[PDB]
Amino acid sequence: RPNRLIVDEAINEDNSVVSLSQPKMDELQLFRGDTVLLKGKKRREAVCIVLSDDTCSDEKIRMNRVVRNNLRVRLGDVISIQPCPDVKYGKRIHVLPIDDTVEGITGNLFEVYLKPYFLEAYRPIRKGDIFLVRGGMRAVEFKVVETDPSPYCIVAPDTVIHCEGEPIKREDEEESLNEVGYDDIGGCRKQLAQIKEMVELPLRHPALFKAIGVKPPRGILLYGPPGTGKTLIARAVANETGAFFFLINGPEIMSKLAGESESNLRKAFEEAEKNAPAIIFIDELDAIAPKREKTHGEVERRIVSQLLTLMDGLKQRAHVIVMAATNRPNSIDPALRRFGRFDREVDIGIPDATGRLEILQIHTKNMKLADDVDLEQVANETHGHVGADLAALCSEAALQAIRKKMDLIDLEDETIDAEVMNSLAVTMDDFRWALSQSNPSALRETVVEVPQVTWEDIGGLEDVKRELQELVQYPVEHPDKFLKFGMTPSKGVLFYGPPGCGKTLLAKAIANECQANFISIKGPELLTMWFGESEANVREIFDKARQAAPCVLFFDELDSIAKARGGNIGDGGGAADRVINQILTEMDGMSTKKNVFIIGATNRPDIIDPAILRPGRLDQLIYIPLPDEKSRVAILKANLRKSPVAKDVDLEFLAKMTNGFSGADLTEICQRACKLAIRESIESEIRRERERQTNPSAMEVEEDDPVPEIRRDHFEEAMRFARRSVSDNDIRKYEMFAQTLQQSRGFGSFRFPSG
Amino acid sequence: PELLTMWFGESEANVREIFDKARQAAPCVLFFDELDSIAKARGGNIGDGGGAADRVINQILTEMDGMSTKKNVFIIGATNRPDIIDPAILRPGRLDQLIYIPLPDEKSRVAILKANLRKSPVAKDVDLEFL
Ligand SMILES: Nc1ncnc2c1ncn2[C@@H]1O[C@H](COP(=O)(O)OP(=O)(O)O)[C@@H](O)[C@H]1O
Ligand SMILES: Nc1ncnc2c1ncn2[C@@H]1O[C@H](COP(=O)(O)OP(=O)(O)O)[C@@H](O)[C@H]1O
Repeated sequence: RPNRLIVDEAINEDNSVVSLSQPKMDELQLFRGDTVLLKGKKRREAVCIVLSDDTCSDEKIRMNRVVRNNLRVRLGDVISIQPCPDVKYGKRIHVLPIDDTVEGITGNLFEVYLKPYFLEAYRPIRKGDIFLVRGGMRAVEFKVVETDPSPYCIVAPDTVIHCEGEPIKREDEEESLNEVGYDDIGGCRKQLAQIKEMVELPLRHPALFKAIGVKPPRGILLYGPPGTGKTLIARAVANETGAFFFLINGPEIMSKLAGESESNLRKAFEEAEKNAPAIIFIDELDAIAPKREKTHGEVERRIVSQLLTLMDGLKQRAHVIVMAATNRPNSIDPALRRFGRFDREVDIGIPDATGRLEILQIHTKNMKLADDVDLEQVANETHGHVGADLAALCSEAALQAIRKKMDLIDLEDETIDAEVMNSLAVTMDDFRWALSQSNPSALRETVVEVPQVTWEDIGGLEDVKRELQELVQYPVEHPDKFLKFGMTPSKGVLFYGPPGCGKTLLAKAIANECQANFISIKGPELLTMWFGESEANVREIFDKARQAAPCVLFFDELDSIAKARGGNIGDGGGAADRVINQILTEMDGMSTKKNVFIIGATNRPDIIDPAILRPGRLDQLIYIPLPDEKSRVAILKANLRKSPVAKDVDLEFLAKMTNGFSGADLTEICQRACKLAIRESIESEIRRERERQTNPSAMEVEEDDPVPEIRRDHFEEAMRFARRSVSDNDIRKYEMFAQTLQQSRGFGSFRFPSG
Repeated sequence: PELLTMWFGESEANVREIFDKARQAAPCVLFFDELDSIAKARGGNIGDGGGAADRVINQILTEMDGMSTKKNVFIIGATNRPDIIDPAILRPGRLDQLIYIPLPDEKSRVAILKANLRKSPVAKDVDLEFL
């Protein structure tokens, strides 16, 4: 039967769209905009409008949430689709709002909600369905109770709409909305895919795999900083697959007077095991099963042992699945990782860059943003925030917007009419004000992300690009030839050269091109884990790097310890041995199959430990020279993209004139150019202001006080105070080391001996 | 690296269980690599691991002298800087015989080139004598 299709998550959020692949339209002779009739479970029915979309597969149908609840089906089931061309324009429509959606509106719902939603839409509806309308601050659902003709009709301008009456009370099998689905999660695509991979099958079809016989998972650990939304993920999964989500809180089991805590745990487990595909969620696991030495009393030991024995006693059952949420995966008791207990660990990292954009677009759904709002700019500016912080920021912005216009009713016991409340355009000013007075929470957290620097930010280093390409991209692209030819791929690369230049940009660019996460460790951190402890930090950072493969670990300023202990200070050498031994050991213990590179940059190469430069460790050495002439003009071109231009002075002339400079110096010069431009513009504005205060209305209209374009004179002023950052002696020393390492490589070719 | 790590504290335990594990799983050939690293890290601008150095060497020596000939446990130590090793090691009963490994020459070079020449893709290739 080539008519049925399996439902799937959609992208278009309109209430009357479906996404079919073009071969399906070719097979079923389906046009665009036709009316199709959809049959599903429970003998429910609805109509929709076909839209073209190539992303979905041929056997797969994409559809939104309102129609999915209309059909009383969940994702992964089957529906029947057909053309339905006999529908004609309706005559009259009777709609009635739901009781638990309009609490406190008391206004003309027809002019507020129905009129824009039904405008020039031609949305076909069927009697008995429910559709959701976005509005001022809330969402209102209407259940169409009567239409002419029945059951099918199409919206036309000359149709009768009745929106008066006692709101209908909620149904039972309606699958109440406002419950979190898959659209309420953003910035967690990969981890959500991983969770859905191993939980969908044992929950949707429970008997089939058991008949086959496999070991289904019996525990999933979700660990991450608080506020990232782990409970949201668990609740969304439970409400989507179909289960009996039974949360048990952390402190609630500790507040009970001793004896009945174990009784509560036992009752919870025995209740959850009977309701069939159940999903228990132990929130705040570390509160009841902490590290062993933390516990002092005896009730904690009894509670922990009770939990462990219940977990071991869970044998198959009705496919009950337990998930526990913790803060960091080293605080729980180590005994809760044996096989059979919690064994699969899935992390939920802090959203970065784009993820903040999706979170903000999810939260700023109901509110009517003004056209000047740039959500992308706010997302780019704000970092160190988690989901809860963004929600609080949006709420504070809404309240700031609503307070300055408190002349609305302030007296009427009946709540505000939707009319004025729909005339609130939250602007950029409110968002900036709310952002100003808000303290973040993440802050000091290691950031794992994809850097956005392209291979155009740098201009020179043409052959170093080739070397890095060979070292990095090929092993993950064509492993077959490497494994056949016999070589083990290189695991480390060490950079060395004059300070500044472009090491960090090279690392970020290669991480971007290879499309893998980037983790940076600075010298200050190395010394921080050099004056006190030395072991914990290295273990945790390497574990984090390994778990997020692929990634490009970076060790900036590896020579800092050698510089520090090379002076009068001679006591921290033991910790230096500690740090170097940790780095050596957890490079030696890394399996070559895992794709985790290591890159280190040193200003002074000679004084570093020669034990590192051994096979199986950082081996390849790449020399990074000082850019000269032709590279420098590209450096300037890359730097001065900014926003203004320099159409007057020639870049090539200053490239020729400034030979022997590092990139940092050129960026400094370009920055002082902007500083001079800002000074001149601001002093011009001040002069213009005072010349109005001398004579009121001196100029009715203003002019272009110095145009945002960096002139030549600013360039000369900024260039007059120029610096030669590096002296020649370091250049000779680096060249001497280069020729010394090259002198071991000396030989006078061949003649094809013994052909 | 592990030997250098076990200076700072844990200078008794780790040696104890490694020797115990070597003894219980007899026969075995215990291997100590980079034995000169002790005094190599000892010498420098720090001079603070010297107590750690002597304690590690002394647990090694005490456990070595406690061996019994009944168990076939063989100890081999390797180093590349012999002039710096503590002389107390070189006594009868402890590590005594000294064997010098010279650089490969002629037939040794051919043999190692052949040994490294297994691979899957060697094709038919050419002579290795001249290399
Ligand atoms: N896509 C999202 N990602 C992360 N957090 C979100 C997202 N959408 C909403 N949130 C916020 O997460 C909060 C719930 O998370 P919470 O249960 O506190 O996690 P935890 O309890 O682990 O800190 C909600 O109040 C919501 O504002
Ligand atoms: N295309 C480029 N070539 C060389 N240097 C550049 C280029 N673009 C920017 N720079 C400058 O080079 C500097 C790199 O120095 P930095 O990353 O701080 O330390 P490191 O010495 O480890 O690279 C940056 O501050 C940046 O301003």
